[PDB]
Amino acid sequence: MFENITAAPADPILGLADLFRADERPGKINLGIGVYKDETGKTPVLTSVKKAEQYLLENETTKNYLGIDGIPEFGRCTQELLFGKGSALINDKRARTAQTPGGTGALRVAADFLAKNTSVKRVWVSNPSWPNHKSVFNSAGLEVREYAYYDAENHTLDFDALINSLNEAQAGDVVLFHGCCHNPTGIDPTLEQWQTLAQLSVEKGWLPLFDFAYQGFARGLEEDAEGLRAFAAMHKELIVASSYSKNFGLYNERVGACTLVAADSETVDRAFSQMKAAIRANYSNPPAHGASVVATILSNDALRAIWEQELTDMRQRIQRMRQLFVNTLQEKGANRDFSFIIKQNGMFSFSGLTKEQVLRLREEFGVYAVASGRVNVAGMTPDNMAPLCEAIVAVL
Amino acid sequence: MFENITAAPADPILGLADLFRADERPGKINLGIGVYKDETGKTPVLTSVKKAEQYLLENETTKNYLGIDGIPEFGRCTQELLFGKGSALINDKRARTAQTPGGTGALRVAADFLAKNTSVKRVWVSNPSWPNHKSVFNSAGLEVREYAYYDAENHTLDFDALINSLNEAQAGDVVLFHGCCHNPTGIDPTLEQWQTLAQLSVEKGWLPLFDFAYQGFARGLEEDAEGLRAFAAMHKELIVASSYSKNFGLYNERVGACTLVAADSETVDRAFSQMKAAIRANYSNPPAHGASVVATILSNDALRAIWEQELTDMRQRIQRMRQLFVNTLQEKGANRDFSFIIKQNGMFSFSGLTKEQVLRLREEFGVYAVASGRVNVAGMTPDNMAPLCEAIVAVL
Ligand SMILES: Cc1ncc(COP(=O)(O)O)c(CN[C@@](C)(CCC(=O)O)C(=O)O)c1O
Ligand SMILES: Cc1ncc(COP(=O)(O)O)c(CN[C@@](C)(CCC(=O)O)C(=O)O)c1O
Repeated sequence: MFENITAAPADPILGLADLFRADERPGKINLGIGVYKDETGKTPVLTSVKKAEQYLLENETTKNYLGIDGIPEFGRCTQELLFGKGSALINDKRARTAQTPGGTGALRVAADFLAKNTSVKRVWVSNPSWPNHKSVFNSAGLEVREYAYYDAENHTLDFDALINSLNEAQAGDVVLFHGCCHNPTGIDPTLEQWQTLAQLSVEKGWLPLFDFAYQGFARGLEEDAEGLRAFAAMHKELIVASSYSKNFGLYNERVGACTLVAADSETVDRAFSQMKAAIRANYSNPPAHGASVVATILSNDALRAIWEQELTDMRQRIQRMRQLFVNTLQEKGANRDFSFIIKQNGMFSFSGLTKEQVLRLREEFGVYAVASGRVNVAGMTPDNMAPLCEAIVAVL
Repeated sequence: MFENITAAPADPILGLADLFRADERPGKINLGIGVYKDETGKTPVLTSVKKAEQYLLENETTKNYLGIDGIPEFGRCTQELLFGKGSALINDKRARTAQTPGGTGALRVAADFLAKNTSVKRVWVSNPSWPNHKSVFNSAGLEVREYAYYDAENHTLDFDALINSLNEAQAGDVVLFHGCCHNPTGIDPTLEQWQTLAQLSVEKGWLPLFDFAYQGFARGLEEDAEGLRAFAAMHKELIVASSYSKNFGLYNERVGACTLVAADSETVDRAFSQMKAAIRANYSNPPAHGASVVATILSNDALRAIWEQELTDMRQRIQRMRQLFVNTLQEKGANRDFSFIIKQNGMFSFSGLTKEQVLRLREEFGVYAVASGRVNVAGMTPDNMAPLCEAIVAVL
């Protein structure tokens, strides 16, 4: 029976990592997967995380199953981070949160939930977007449509085309938005643009679904949540899939959350019971460790202060590398203007290189980037910057 | 969009956990969820596990993403446990293993893998069986069929009814088998019966799917795999979803595995690529903490020896409670023979109690059991045995 199965292509992102770990030539540079790296080029575990883990090792007395929706405090801390400490959504108990295995897991439970319990048939995603978005929703049998987003000429948000392309999104359709640090463009809407979309969203009857995987990597925790909060004060219902993989450096512990928001407490609890049914038929209940670490840190004022400082340092090192990248490209003789890179948010910048050049950089200079031209700026260091820019210039 | 969602019914297993937690009676007894308890009534963290976690805390340098299929060593160690150190499936490289979030997760990925890449239409499940089996397969869009298994009169396995029931399973159909410690009956096939089923399976043309969540709780590690090893030596293709939740006491860390077996190395790798795709669209990659603990314990002989002794103590304490249970029931006035309980394997015992009785035990005496009459013997201790048996006799 397994003879008739046709092989699957390699993940355009996770695959690259294997092709890199395979390359034998010295000096290789990995600018693929969106994982943070410090000045020495390593992905260390945060100090606040090592501390939390020591606390858990000493105080855990059992590994007994968590409830289907995970750790209670985890859900509470998540909601404050997203909506704000005094939020009315929280005070009116209009939101329920389930701890999930990563942001991906949050996206999948939301998709399964929507497919099995609502009349949702279509999800609208930006073009371009994280490749895995279409796969997650299709996995639940949901049709995925794309809306315009990037002005590749001015390296900015094509707001006019975005509005026009979403004209066909009907009431009941789900529209996916990146909370901040759009992947892979790094271009986010301004608060004014968010407000416009929020209004348009309510009038058209869309079900907003926010993917929040980089909160704190744009400007700050609270600032990066402004777009979501503009919608939240405007809508009756919405879904938010968030991830702690990057802002806590907990990639492999799979820590995320799927937050459901309904018109009132009675409706959300009812709907949430069906979300739990969906989780139960998938992985039963969430992994404890990653989420325990996060709940511990967010709950302890002393630990939280350290974490917030570590997040700030990562954010600043990236912005620092953004400026150094543009300066070195000039220094090394680039005639093309890359100034636009300074205006992008997060780990990824859309370089504007053609799939051809991207392959030439790899098989010829040993530099790895995603075929879309997306480069992980957080992977750049003072030590590989020069060879990197020298490679790019040579392929321009 | 959420106004008309109908509330979902509570899980017949995980639901009780919340009821029990809420009950105010100081003398409540929990015999519901299949979780091990020591003589003190606690669900401790194994010593082998605690030591392994100390190693990790001390030596982990990064939390960087694992890889769709997880830790390689983990995959190698579970195949040896399942097939045997010098198995032909291993040497001939016919097997691929993906690390999954618990056995439940392993079941869902296998289900998704099958529904999206093959012609499989329905899955055959024992009657009775773990309630979640139907939910997991129906969620992936697969039709579920039940085959006879338990003789409620003689409290034994009705091999005649089992074989006659399965004669209706067409080729290409999937048939689910519990590796050992059948849930909820506790009655497993003899090697001879396994021998037959294996032969009948190849001839009938079924795709065997083994659920192995209790290896080591029946007779022993190697011994409990006999049934599986019998099918392995005969079939070209098979799937095994295993769990480390119980034999390692790592319930909430979600540690499981899904092993794919094909005719040759080329076919399995081709098929496994789609399984990785199914995973990527679900939770992307697996949680590292639990799987890491298992890998290091199974890899270190000094640690391994400790773990194996701990598993033996757990298996033996359960056996001692099983005997104590039957003896105490007669002493407290049981007007019936519960000897059949001694013949059951695993953590449970199919008591024979009706739903109305189980219902009465909870509300009238605060003794919690599953509505099917399934009782967790691993939850019985020398201290709660008396009150527990008195309650049962009273509703008899
Ligand atoms: C928009 C976006 N949404 C959801 C996720 C899911 O994150 P999770 O917590 O790992 O499940 C990621 C991770 N993006 C990478 C940084 C990680 C690798 C990947 O593709 O999953 C990236 O390279 O894009 C995203 O960029
Ligand atoms: C046959 C069987 N299969 C799969 C699983 C899944 O295990 P996982 O690794 O936790 O995903 C369980 C756990 N059964 C319980 C011991 C746990 C509660 C539950 O229903 O999941 C039980 O009480 O049956 C099983 O009994």
